[PDB]
Amino acid sequence: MSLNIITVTLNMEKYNFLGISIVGQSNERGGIYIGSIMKGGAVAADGRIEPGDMLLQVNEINFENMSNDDAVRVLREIVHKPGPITLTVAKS
Ligand SMILES: Cc1ccc(NS(=O)(=O)c2ccc(CNC(=O)c3n[nH]c4ccccc34)c(Cl)c2)c(C(=O)O)c1
Repeated sequence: MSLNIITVTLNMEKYNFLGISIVGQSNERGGIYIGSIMKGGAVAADGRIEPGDMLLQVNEINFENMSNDDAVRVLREIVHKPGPITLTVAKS
């Protein structure tokens, strides 16, 4: 019984996509998780992140109080723009 928080910086120069899908909503009163990891993606290459892991922060953006649409939109814009990508996730 512990909380494991890992920071993973992805090789975005080699892989042009995260290859992940996010599920859930942190929007409602009272989180956002990795639904699935796609092969050929940066997240699959790193191997540390697994499905059911809670997504806390990407780069300088925090996913708290975010709807699924908004959360997907943040990720689209970050992947679209050139640069490195760093995820903070809480292991299930
Ligand atoms: C959640 C998310 C959002 C954006 C992402 N990057 S991306 O903007 O460059 C992106 C966006 C969209 C796709 C493919 N399109 C869809 O997956 C897609 N397009 N419309 C959809 C509706 C429901 C579920 C999926 C989709 C790809 Cl292959 C890559 C990524 C990613 O790079 O893994 C993940």
